[PDB]
Amino acid sequence: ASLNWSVIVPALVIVLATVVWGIGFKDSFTNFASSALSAVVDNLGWAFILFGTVFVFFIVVIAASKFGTIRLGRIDEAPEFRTVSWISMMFAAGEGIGLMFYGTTEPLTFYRNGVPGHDEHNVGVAMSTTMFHWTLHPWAIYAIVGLAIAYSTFRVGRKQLLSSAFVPLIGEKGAEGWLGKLIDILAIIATVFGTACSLGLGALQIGAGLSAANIIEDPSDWTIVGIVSVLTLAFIFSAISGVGKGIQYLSNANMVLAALLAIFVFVVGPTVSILNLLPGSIGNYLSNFFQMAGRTAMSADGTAGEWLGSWTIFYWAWWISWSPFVGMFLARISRGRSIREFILGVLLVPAGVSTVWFSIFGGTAIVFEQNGESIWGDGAAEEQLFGLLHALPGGQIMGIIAMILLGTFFITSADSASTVMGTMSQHGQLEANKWVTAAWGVATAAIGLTLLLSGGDNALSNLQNVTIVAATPFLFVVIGLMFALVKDLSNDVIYLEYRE
Amino acid sequence: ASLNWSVIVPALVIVLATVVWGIGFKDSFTNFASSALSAVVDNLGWAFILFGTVFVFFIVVIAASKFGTIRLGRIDEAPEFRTVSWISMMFAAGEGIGLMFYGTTEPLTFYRNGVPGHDEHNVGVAMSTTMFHWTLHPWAIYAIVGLAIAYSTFRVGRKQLLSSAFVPLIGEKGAEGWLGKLIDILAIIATVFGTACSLGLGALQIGAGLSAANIIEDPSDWTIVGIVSVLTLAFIFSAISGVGKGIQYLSNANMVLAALLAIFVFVVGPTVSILNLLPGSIGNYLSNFFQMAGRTAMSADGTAGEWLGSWTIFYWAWWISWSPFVGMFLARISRGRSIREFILGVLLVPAGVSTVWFSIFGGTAIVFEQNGESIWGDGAAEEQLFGLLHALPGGQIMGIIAMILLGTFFITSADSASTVMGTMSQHGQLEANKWVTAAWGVATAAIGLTLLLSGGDNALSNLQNVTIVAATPFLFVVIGLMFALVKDLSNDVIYL
Amino acid sequence: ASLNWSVIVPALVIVLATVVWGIGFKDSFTNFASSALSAVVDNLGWAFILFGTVFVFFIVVIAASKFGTIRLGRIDEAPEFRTVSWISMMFAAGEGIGLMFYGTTEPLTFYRNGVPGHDEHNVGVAMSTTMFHWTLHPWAIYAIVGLAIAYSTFRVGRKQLLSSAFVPLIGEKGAEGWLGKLIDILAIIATVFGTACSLGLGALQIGAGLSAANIIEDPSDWTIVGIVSVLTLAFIFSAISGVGKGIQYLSNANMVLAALLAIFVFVVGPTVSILNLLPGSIGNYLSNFFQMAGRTAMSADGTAGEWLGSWTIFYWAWWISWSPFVGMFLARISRGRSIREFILGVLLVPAGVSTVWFSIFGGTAIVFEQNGESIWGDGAAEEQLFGLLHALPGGQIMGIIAMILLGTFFITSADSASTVMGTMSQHGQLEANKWVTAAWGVATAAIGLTLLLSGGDNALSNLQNVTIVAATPFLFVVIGLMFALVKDLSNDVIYLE
Ligand SMILES: CCCCCCCCCCCCCCCCCC(=O)O[C@@H](COC(=O)CCCCCCCCCCCCCCC)COP(=O)(O)OC[C@H](O)CO
Ligand SMILES: CCCCCCCCCCCCCCCCCC(=O)O[C@@H](COC(=O)CCCCCCCCCCCCCCC)COP(=O)(O)OC[C@H](O)CO
Ligand SMILES: CCCCCCCCCCCCCCCCCC(=O)O[C@@H](COC(=O)CCCCCCCCCCCCCCC)COP(=O)(O)OC[C@H](O)CO
Ligand SMILES: CCCCCCCCCCCCO[C@@H]1O[C@H](CO)[C@@H](O[C@H]2O[C@H](CO)[C@@H](O)[C@H](O)[C@H]2O)[C@H](O)[C@H]1O
Repeated sequence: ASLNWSVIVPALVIVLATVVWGIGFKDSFTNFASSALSAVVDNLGWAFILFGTVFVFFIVVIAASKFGTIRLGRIDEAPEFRTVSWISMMFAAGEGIGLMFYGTTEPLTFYRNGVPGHDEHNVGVAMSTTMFHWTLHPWAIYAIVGLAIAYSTFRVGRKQLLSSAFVPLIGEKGAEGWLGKLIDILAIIATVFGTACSLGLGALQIGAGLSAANIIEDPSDWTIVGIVSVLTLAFIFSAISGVGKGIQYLSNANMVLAALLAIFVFVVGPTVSILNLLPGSIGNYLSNFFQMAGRTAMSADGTAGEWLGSWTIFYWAWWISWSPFVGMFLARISRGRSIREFILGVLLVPAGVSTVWFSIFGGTAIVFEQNGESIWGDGAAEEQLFGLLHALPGGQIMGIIAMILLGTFFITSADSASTVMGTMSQHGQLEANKWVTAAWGVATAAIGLTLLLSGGDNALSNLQNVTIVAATPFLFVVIGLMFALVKDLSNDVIYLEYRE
Repeated sequence: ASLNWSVIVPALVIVLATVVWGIGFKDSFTNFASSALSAVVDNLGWAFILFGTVFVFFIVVIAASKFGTIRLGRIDEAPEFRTVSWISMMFAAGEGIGLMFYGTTEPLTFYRNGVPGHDEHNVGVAMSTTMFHWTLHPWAIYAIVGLAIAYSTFRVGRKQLLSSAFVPLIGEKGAEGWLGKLIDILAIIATVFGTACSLGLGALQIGAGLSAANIIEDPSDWTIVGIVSVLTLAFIFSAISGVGKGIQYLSNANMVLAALLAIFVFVVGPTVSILNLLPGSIGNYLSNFFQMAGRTAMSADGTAGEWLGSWTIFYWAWWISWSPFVGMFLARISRGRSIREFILGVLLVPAGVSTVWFSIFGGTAIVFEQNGESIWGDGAAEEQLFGLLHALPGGQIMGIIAMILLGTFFITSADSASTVMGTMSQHGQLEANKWVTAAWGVATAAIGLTLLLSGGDNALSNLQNVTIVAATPFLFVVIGLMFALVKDLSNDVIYL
Repeated sequence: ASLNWSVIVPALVIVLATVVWGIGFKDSFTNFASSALSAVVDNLGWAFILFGTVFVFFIVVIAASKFGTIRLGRIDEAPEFRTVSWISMMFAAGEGIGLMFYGTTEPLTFYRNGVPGHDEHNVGVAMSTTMFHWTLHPWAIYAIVGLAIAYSTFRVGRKQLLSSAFVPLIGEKGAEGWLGKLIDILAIIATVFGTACSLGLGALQIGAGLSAANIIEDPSDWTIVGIVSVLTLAFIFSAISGVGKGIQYLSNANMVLAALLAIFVFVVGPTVSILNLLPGSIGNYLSNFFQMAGRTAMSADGTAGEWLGSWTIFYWAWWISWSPFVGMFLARISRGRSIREFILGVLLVPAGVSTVWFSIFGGTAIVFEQNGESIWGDGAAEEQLFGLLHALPGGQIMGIIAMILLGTFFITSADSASTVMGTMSQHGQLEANKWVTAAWGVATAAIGLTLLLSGGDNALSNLQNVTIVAATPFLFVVIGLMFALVKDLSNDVIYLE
């Protein structure tokens, strides 16, 4: 039960500096994030865009190559979980607060405003651009990290860490040396800022959903939502035990409430129009896939840079930062799975759920816009969902259910991430200290709250700007994780049985 | 060997008492078809569009998988036909009447009017859209149904029926039970209306051809009756005379006459422009494939719904209703082949023939539009081919040949389909009774004539409306045929 | 190996006839080239466009098939060049002069004027259209011709000749008869005119560079003669002297000066914008690949014919002319490599260089257009690189390096191609006589000069018209080489490789 204090102190110190900086110096912190956002988006936006699509190609090649047959674990090892059970668990890997936050807003803004290189009121571009940010690019990054940890821990028996995946390139001297520790420090920092963004989005949307109950104010979002969801629920469940019996119950509530919320909009909404957006979004996603993969700051005659920072480069930075958690989560539930089957399940099942989600919620909002009724309202992204729900019969009750669903994603997402952060701080130990897991949840919630407070009126922008800067160092870890992964697969397994 | 009357009577009652009484109540029939068409297109257009493209993906994955090495028959068994006879045998089946009917109009109307999401006068979109409805989506449906029948009756030795292909899902108890009969009844009803649509188009075009040749005035309802009555009688005489040499004489004449017509327009039309369209049709088809596959009733800002019901959803329903006949036809001529070579041949050979055919007739009509000439006339879809032909030297002679070519496709299509329905009503008997074969052909021509007579001015609209309604029940059989086929393929003798 | 006078003469008099016709009768030569260009583009433009993309599919389908594992050489053979070295030699047999000439002009032209079916000021279309003409279509032709030559020479032990690759179709007797001689004659003629075009572009740009550097008042007709005479003489000295140290030293300078030029523009130019165009050009290339593959004279409502004849049908003809040389060059350095390794290396490595090259020079030129500057100037295609350089600090000294780089490309392009021509006029001898190698290089320079002199104010247009006519016969040799390569490879799987 040793603690990697050399990995805790660096990653921890950076968090407190961000929390201290964003509270007493909101102006200075806001300026730096805006300034740093500009430097990263200009000088490295190509790197996010270029390597975003390299990940999709790289993981498809790996699945279709000889490496697909490799089995994550002992040869002829039965998977620990059934296929249907394994499929049902990836839903806990999904981004339930981002899907709820951007379920209506994203396809609606693309429809209302258009995207660079396209005109307004284009349904296919609206749905295809949303599927770009949510289906394959996010889950190619998670597959790469999940595959690297799965192979290292199961097929090679190495420590469950991000640095253990780099043993092929830097060996054990680097993995336990300065470079290995740096890779593990950047993984914790990325997870804190990747998770903090979702917690901040959820707190923002719950605050908008409470408009029916109370008027919104800074303290309502600041203390009430933040402290209540982080304290009464996250700490208590974690402190009581590693498996508090609440996270398993709440993980069920996330599945049940999400399905009921989708079914209510699907049934009570424009059912036929939603079913039209199923093949419409998949077809237009595949048609425009490379047209959006090649959209850079020089697209639209050079005017695409501002849009990309808000939408595409933010999502790429967000996915890159969530990779250490989602990679660890997918690795755990995929022992004994083949590489080809692991990639196919991870790539396609989450893509199918995101497609259906945005068709129901994105399609319903677009249908309203077409008919004249606009749920746009003022335009804030945190109240588009509750505008959509209030526009259907029974919306008041389901609007309350959406608030409860967000609350259970806040606790579930914090507990799932804090568990991985504890593993990285205990030399890859599967069962981590209750206090260590609690502390990482507090820090992540403190970061997500500080981003909201510092931003003020532009709370969402400060949330997005900080995530891009925090995910930049780990973009190069994922790139080097592709080279390490090929060396690992090519070195051990091939020579094991057939070649030698 | 005996007749399955539990399948004939349910199918005959729907064909006889329900539809063929569209001559007694035309106003009532048209309203139902219009109302039923709106219900299907609105509430189930997504299903046709979504699963039309899944068939293409599913069939490509089957060939690319380890299943492609399975032989359709006994292991290490050679194909019965040569790869040249086999490939030329695919030139039977086929639309034939649909290619002549829509050979000129479909690419021309898309050029004149455009398509949802695109502006008019786009040659790439006009030709890519035509290739969408005729090359891969139709022949992925046929390959699935043909592959399921070929696998069940050749490798596994089951009966040659649609229901026998569902034994993996429903078991032998189901295949002989209520569900097995329902699948066979739906297969017959789909084939009757899928073929009745082709016969209706063939009779409409022959009526337009006769007026264009000045033999008759504008064709009336009685003239259409004579065409269908005369052609069906010629079909009966061949069938009831026994095993006749006439049908193969007509099947060969279809190849020569169809090729003679395509060569004439190619050599006499804008050869260079037609040739330019061969890369243009194929390149733009692959460019827009998924853009067209993602076109739904709420594309073009909720404006593609009317267009889809007339053009895309009609074809998908038309192909799904054709699948039982073309599936059985492909199974017979593909014994001993591998799944990979069967799929690739079925997918690509018709894709190349359709691409070349529409380039000669779609391209020639579009070239006239650009130059200043125009074969649109009054906009009727049945008179465009003869407008194209009469616009070229020697057009009068070749216009007659087009009518002759349509007449032979009528008998060839009625007989080829009536043979499959006879097999479905005789527990999979290949050598079906000649009397049952003639009965199914008469009903098909009676249904086609009813759709034309009922529609009146909007004769085409009534053909397309009823076809979409008839094919909707069989859309879910083909969806289930994918699950049945995969289970069957997985549980092969080589591996369980 | 005795000289093949039955092949030299038919290919020589056609070369000699072009020189006399194009020098003493400039007016008649240009009229025939324009008339013949229209006939070829109108009646066979479909064939160039159809089969340009069939080559890409064919070569990809061969690498991914069971043939991908076949080794180019005796079984269990190892390549004599490391993968790093083998990749380095790929840069030789690249255009060099073509990249230098069209590095700035092509992407800038499409951005400013647009392409059929698209509007102006489209960076994605401008960059993808340039990638269409330089990345996969050219190198799918070179991989087909190089693979066919490599397989028949190493795996089968035939002669290092193009007609030897048709033995599966026309038998051993056929390769020695008229049909085999015809393929050899066409292969030489195609190489001479494909090489003359690159040399003609090189002398056209050098004359522009001299004027841009104020060394000379203007590039008169005699100025172009002086450039070609000086550079062709230097090529002769290297071949006659027998000292290969000179050429290998020049070949290294090409990589050093080319990389130096590219890095200078990358660093002093808009670096961030250049980096944006890397994913932007690759992504928009894969998006539009089939839209551009389907572009014919019937596109844009029947208005793309003139554009295609100038841009796409010229490049397809130009690559078909370069095929015999790049085919032999690739085969020589690709011994012991599997089919899959050869196809992947040949397709992807040169595609990577071209994407970077046009992003640096095309992207810099486009960025100047956006900001209000414009290196377009008079619109002359041979002065756009030097307009781009003089717009950057230190571009006057770097303008000289661009000219010296053009000259070294001129010397090595002539020597590299004439070596292949000498080989294929001496029964496939690996090292033919230096005198015969020098004779073919001089003949190549004479046509390049003749096309430039005959064209006059339309020198560039004359080069393209003649290149399209010369490559038309060879378009069918490459088409049939696909049917001969599959037949030859299949006989190996019977051998089981
Ligand atoms: C939740 C909403 C719906 C989601 C829908 C997605 C469903 C995905 C579920 C995937 C399950 C896990 C993946 C299982 C793959 C198995 C890998 C494997 O082992 O190879 C097999 C599978 O290989 C394949 O052929 C892959 C299937 C084709 C995949 C093509 C998918 C195309 C879809 C892309 C659409 C575009 C995506 C858009 C995203 C928005 C080969 O089978 P075999 O019979 O040889 O196996 C051996 C046998 O048992 C003897 O021992
Ligand atoms: C054919 C027009 C229909 C277009 C509509 C359908 C869209 C698909 C078009 C592209 C499909 C290519 C099919 C052939 C290649 C894949 C099949 C394979 O893997 O094995 C091939 C193995 O063959 C090879 O080794 C070479 C591969 C051929 C690669 C494709 C050829 C070109 C296809 C289209 C070119 C597009 C040109 C216009 C540009 C837009 C067998 O094909 P084949 O050689 O029998 O087909 C051609 C026949 O021989 C003609 O004589
Ligand atoms: C910035 C500096 C300026 C200059 C730029 C330099 C550009 C260099 C770019 C380098 C490109 C990499 C290509 C190198 C390939 C050499 C090795 C090779 O031939 O491929 C290997 C193999 O590599 C692979 O496996 C590649 C498989 C994936 C194919 C690549 C897919 C992406 C291609 C995208 C290109 C799209 C077109 C864009 C063109 C503009 C060989 O091994 P093998 O074929 O025996 O392996 C067998 C294996 O089972 C299957 O091949
Ligand atoms: C009007 C234009 C004409 C149409 C356009 C041209 C399209 C040509 C399509 C022909 C494709 C035929 O399909 C081709 O069949 C052969 C055998 O017959 C298959 O053959 C291959 O796979 C099968 C099974 O794995 C094996 O039996 C065989 O040994 C192997 O070579 C190919 O996998 C397939 O590519």
